[PDB]
Amino acid sequence: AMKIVKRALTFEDVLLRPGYSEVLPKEVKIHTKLTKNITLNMPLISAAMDTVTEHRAAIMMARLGGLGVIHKNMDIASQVREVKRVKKSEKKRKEYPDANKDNFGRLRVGAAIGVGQMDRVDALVEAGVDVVVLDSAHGHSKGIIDTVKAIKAKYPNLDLIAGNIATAAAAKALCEAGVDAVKVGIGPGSICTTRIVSGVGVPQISAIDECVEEANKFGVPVIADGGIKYSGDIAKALAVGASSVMIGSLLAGTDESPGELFTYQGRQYKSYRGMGSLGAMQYFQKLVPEGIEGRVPYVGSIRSVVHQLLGGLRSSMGYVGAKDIEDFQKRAEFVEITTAGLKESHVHDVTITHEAPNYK
Amino acid sequence: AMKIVKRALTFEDVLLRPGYSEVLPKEVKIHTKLTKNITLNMPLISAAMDTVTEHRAAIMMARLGGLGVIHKNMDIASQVREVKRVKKSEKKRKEYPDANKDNFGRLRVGAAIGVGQMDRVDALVEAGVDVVVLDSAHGHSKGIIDTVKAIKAKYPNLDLIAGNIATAAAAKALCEAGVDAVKVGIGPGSICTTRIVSGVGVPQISAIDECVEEANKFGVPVIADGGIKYSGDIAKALAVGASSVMIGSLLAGTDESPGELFTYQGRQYKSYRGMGSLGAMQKGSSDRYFQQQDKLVPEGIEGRVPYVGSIRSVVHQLLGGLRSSMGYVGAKDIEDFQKRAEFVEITTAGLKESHVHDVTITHEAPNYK
Amino acid sequence: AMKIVKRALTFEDVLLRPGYSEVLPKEVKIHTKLTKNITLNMPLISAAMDTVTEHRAAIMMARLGGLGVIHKNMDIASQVREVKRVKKSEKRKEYPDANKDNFGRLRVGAAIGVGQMDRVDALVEAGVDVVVLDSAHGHSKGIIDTVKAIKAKYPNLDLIAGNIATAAAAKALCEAGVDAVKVGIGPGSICTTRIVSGVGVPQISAIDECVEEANKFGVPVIADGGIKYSGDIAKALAVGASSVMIGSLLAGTDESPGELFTYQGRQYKSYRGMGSLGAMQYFQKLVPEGIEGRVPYVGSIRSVVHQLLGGLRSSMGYVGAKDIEDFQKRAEFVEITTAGLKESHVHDVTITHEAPNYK
Amino acid sequence: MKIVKRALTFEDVLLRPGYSEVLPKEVKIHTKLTKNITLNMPLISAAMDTVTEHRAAIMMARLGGLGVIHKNMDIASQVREVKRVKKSELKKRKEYPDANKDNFGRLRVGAAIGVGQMDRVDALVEAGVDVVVLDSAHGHSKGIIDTVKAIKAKYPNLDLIAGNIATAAAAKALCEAGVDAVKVGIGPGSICTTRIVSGVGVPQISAIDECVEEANKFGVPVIADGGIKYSGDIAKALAVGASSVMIGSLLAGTDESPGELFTYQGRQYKSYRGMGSLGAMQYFQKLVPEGIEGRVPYVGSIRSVVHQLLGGLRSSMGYVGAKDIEDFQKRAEFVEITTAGLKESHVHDVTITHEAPNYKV
Ligand SMILES: N/C=N\c1c(C(=O)O)ncn1[C@@H]1O[C@H](COP(=O)(O)O)[C@@H](O)[C@H]1O
Ligand SMILES: N/C=N\c1c(C(=O)O)ncn1[C@@H]1O[C@H](COP(=O)(O)O)[C@@H](O)[C@H]1O
Ligand SMILES: N/C=N\c1c(C(=O)O)ncn1[C@@H]1O[C@H](COP(=O)(O)O)[C@@H](O)[C@H]1O
Ligand SMILES: N/C=N\c1c(C(=O)O)ncn1[C@@H]1O[C@H](COP(=O)(O)O)[C@@H](O)[C@H]1O
Ligand SMILES: [Cl-]
Ligand SMILES: [Cl-]
Ligand SMILES: [Cl-]
Ligand SMILES: [Cl-]
Ligand SMILES: [Cl-]
Ligand SMILES: [Cl-]
Ligand SMILES: [Cl-]
Ligand SMILES: [Cl-]
Ligand SMILES: [Cl-]
Ligand SMILES: [Cl-]
Ligand SMILES: [K+]
Ligand SMILES: [K+]
Ligand SMILES: [K+]
Ligand SMILES: [K+]
Ligand SMILES: [K+]
Repeated sequence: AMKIVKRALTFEDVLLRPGYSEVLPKEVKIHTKLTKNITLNMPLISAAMDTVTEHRAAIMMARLGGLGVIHKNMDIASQVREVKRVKKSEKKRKEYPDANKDNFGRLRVGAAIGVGQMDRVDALVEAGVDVVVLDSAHGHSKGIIDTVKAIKAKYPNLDLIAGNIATAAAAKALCEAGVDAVKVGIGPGSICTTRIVSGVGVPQISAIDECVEEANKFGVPVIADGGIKYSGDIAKALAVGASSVMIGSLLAGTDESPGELFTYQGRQYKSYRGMGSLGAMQYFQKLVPEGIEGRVPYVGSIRSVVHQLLGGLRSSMGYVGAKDIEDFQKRAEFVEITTAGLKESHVHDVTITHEAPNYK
Repeated sequence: AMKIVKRALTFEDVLLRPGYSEVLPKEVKIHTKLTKNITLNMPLISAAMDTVTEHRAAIMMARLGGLGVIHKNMDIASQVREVKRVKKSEKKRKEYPDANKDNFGRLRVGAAIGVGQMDRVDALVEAGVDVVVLDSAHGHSKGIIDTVKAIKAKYPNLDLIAGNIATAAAAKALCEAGVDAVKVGIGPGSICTTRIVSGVGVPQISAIDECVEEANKFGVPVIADGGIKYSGDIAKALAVGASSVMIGSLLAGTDESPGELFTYQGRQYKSYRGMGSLGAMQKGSSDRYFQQQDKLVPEGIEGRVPYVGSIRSVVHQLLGGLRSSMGYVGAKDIEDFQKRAEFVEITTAGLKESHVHDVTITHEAPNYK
Repeated sequence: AMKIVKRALTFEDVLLRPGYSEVLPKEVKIHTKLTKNITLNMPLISAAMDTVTEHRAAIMMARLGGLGVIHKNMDIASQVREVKRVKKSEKRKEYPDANKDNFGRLRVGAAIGVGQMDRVDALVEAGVDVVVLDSAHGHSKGIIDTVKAIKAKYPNLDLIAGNIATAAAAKALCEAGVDAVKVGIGPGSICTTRIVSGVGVPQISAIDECVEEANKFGVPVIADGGIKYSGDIAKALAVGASSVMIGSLLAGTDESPGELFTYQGRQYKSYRGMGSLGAMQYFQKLVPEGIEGRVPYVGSIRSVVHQLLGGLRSSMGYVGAKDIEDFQKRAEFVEITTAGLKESHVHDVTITHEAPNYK
Repeated sequence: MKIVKRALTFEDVLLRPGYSEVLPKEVKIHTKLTKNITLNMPLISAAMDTVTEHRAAIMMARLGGLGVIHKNMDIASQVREVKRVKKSELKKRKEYPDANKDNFGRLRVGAAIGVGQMDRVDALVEAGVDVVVLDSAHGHSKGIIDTVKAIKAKYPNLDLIAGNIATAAAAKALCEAGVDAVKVGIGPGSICTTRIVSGVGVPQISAIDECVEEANKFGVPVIADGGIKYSGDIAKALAVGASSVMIGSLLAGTDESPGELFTYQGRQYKSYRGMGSLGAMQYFQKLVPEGIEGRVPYVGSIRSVVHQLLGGLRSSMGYVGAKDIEDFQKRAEFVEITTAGLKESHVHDVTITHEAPNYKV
């Protein structure tokens, strides 16, 4: 007989219950840990995708207190220049008071690498990257683990994120190899077809839950990567135990993402594509892709998007009565809902006529 | 691991079973308690929203036996005038025989307040408001509870509704603070985005059930607020234990609601918007507490509903559906309805079967869309 | 806490499992009981609706082995005339499964409401075979008192009573002496009872519960409403119903009352709830429990019935059942998911030809 | 009422990732068609008159799988199709290195028959057919069982597939009659209306699981037939224990399928219809059909489609850590998901602007 080990839930399946609150949303603290050694002033990371994060997006994310991860779909020299552009970026101290800086006052930045890319690691380390994001479609693999061990052997103090994973066994294996954070998410991304092409993945809320429980044993933070559609999803991912959230599609239509605006029938758009899409590909992986190429609406500045996102997170913590993220995770109580309950939660039986800044 | 405490249901998840019946829908009694000390002659309240209830909707809701709550997105002077217009409203006794009146034969009216607005309470009391509705996005908060206590210490005989809540613990805290009713609903409203932007909420049927079980220990009525789409939802909310129902979207397209009619492509509409939408908050009379750098993060949207005619015509269909439900259950009145009610949980397929299906509608029914 | 007594299923929630079969669809037998005393040669009844059944539809339903129930949305004189037109209709080699009474006349049913004893008298005098006591809520004092007064006056008049959806209701009607119960609160295509009133029971679970109770009295169950496809007929009978009442699938036929009309190059006929405004203009300005609509024109009743009964025969062959009783003894269901339902329908292909039994 | 189980199909479940030391390009995808016939990849083109005649069967065999010639033709014509495949086979050796060949280096081919068609069996055997596919709407029937026994009595070494079935009891009865594989699927096909017209069927993932557990007792492979819409479905069907997968709709719009292209509103299509549709019909079964007639987009060559399907299977096995199909089945662990989780799995909150070769909405 077939082994079903779990009925797995994702964001749309659950809601947080309200709790007794003595805190206002404006007063809660949203600092969190990116890795064992790197703190964020707010829990958002822009994805390592060639339509989301290069130096300009990374700079704004760091200025607002989070982080950008420079994607690796470029040569080593180019990715070094991108990292250097962020590090050398820093009126602003009054303007961006929550900026996420290293010990020398420089904006923090991350950069993506792949299996076996030690040459790329050497050059990113030399450029002053704060953290390396070892990215694979399948982080629970010999290639990833061997790469973790080689990097730690050469750079014992380099903070290392590794992913992506979706199981406790994967979290345990990466933590035992010495990673400083695990990135959780197999298939949930907006542009991702891994689950359809390969049949493989875990609904994101259950994946986070399972991996947090294992990673917590090692004191290792979890990055919840992909499938975030609304500010409420950020709140749910953090409440179940993730320490930070990686976001692609919500940031790809911003001014600061790479690529130019274009108009299609009166409305403005920006391209957004999977890094496993055919166009992006022009270790683990004619090509058989695991992502699509598409477009998202133009939404203005990263700052305006992040403001709405973090405001939804602050409202959530106020509803739960939480003074900060760890208290949020201690207090969090979830309810499983039905499709009808989801219909009820969205706007219904009313035709929207003005665009809400945080709801589409 | 993550703590899931229950699987929660809302209206479309459940149906009432029919029972043995000796009563006709036209004979059942639909009087109910608004608060510990205020009865209604029918169980409907119009929402405290600036596209639903000012004096004219409140007058009609009370004349038909229910209640309107004047919204608070206006200065104190204006809200006082709205309350006084309702109080001074009163052939009509033959015309509206179920009118909901105070001890002096005046139509009853409620008015919304926010946290820490004691000046507004003072002036509404002087204007003769029958009940104050202390509304917050999060009623289970120190600010709300401190306001309950300060109002009761100053006005021990003022009936007080406090909300919104969705848990038994919240109902217990408000009841222990001395409220006269609790209002239940976090997120279910037609225009509401709380559950999506914040991730927080409880499906409305389970929230009523859980809050009724707690509030009943204190003899405190529950107002089921938000998410009502059809008259059958009113029946389910009352059957599961709510004493009354607050309705926004279904009343927003009426003659009596504020705002003007407008035509959009051969059809008539009226605007309907959340009180936590941008457009509602941009007005400078919206003092906010829990919801309040620069730019606001809304919890609702701005939209339109079709024009539906008079409040009376809408209420007639709504109460007709409730009477039909009680007839199916065999219930002579609301309390009997709640004692007899038995539910079944249904699937999506069962929901599809319940609506109209496999037929193209060509005439518009007054109670189904 | 709220009393949820069960999680109730309807047709689309379940499938029949195939079983070992030594019978071909063309040789299974589909005779069944309408009442304790009236047999059918096939298990279909046309609904008592003023867009479905008057004499012409009832004649064709009886000729094909089933039954029509003349609706009651007419004065007593006209319903009498409609019953007589069926009774005096009579072809024998053309309709060899015709459902006839002891004198070789086509069987017919007629609907009545609470308290309509004058109507019952006249229908009895016209030779009606079975009276269908119809109410939105059959589990009521008014219905039960009408059952007892009819049986007191006409002890041998076969009587159907409904509609019900619970075992308690089935028990009460059987204890009053009905000859069949009609099950269905809300499932009808044109019905809004469940939306307007919040009341109803998903139809597969309602049949199952009522059949288990009615069987104790030897009383057949009529499964009324919600039938979309021939497979729904198979499920309803397999779960234990003795017969099936159908509205929307027969409203588009030549024989149903009403003119064909054309709307944008296609042909339609009206189909409306009997609790809709249009139809209404005991238990029930009016607050309706149904809508007024249209269904596509589908040709003759005979062509529709042929496809419906072919699906039933196919089902019984899949299960290995020689006849209806055997079908009900062999029947095993699986509950399926939404994905399983999607997989069951036609998927990932654009249909280019209209199938006679699927849309 | 007797509800035996809550039955799931493909979209209800996902495979969990596992620890992996193998790359998708290195896994092995050979499998058993029958007790006696091997495949070099697990795909079979369906026995449908819009999917498989000689040209599609040649390509399926050249790529390592199999084609089953449909039986909607007289015996002479089906013999012609079978020997056209058998006679199809130096630069081809380098071109098709995974070709599925018999003991004499000829491409393998299957052919479909119905109940009581012993004349047709005689002529297919004489034409050198490798395997006969006894196909019925209801394989768990006296007619099918008696036909199995009569074919084995006359041709003891003729490999015989029989179907379709969806229960463990049906798998047991066929295996006890001596079949060499069972074909599983009652109702899941893209064009099929069996479940709607008859009310009968089992969601395909549970049907495979149930039938594999029984057939494994007899060492008999299971062919998962119908309902495949994406390469991940192939992976799930195999991981739950099927030995091979039969595909119709995904191959009907190819160059090699019968029927020519036709343009409809600036796009190219091919016809695809159930073999129980009215058009295809014009033992078990005016006619009452169990299928529809429709069209599918034109997708180019079979080879291109198969390449994407097999790449999805390889990616799946790499995610699970499986070196081959048997190991894939030993390692496989599923989660049940919700419709929300299904929505999350597909592309969401992005409008697709370029068509992926292996994904369509
Ligand atoms: N392999 C599945 N997905 C891909 C693909 C692809 O397959 O082509 N390229 C990126 N990803 C993931 O998607 C996330 C963003 O997700 P989003 O915030 O837009 O929902 C990213 O952070 C990645 O973890
Ligand atoms: N925060 C969620 N909802 C809001 C919003 C908003 O979001 O901005 N403004 C009002 N509400 C609630 O909605 C009910 C009406 O609901 P309805 O009858 O239309 O279903 C009202 O009675 C309020 O309780
Ligand atoms: N009260 C709910 N429904 C009504 C209505 C109405 O609502 O106005 N008038 C008839 N009915 C029922 O519907 C069946 C047909 O169902 P169908 O075969 O079309 O699915 C009939 O046999 C009736 O039992
Ligand atoms: N009886 C249900 N279906 C039929 C029909 C029909 O009834 O008309 N003719 C073929 N089938 C099945 O469909 C599969 C293809 O399925 P697909 O790959 O397109 O999803 C075929 O391999 C058959 O097993
Ligand atoms: Cl730090
Ligand atoms: Cl700058
Ligand atoms: Cl490199
Ligand atoms: Cl800005
Ligand atoms: Cl104020
Ligand atoms: Cl008889
Ligand atoms: Cl669902
Ligand atoms: Cl071999
Ligand atoms: Cl032949
Ligand atoms: Cl090619
Ligand atoms: K809502
Ligand atoms: K209905
Ligand atoms: K006619
Ligand atoms: K199908
Ligand atoms: K996805």
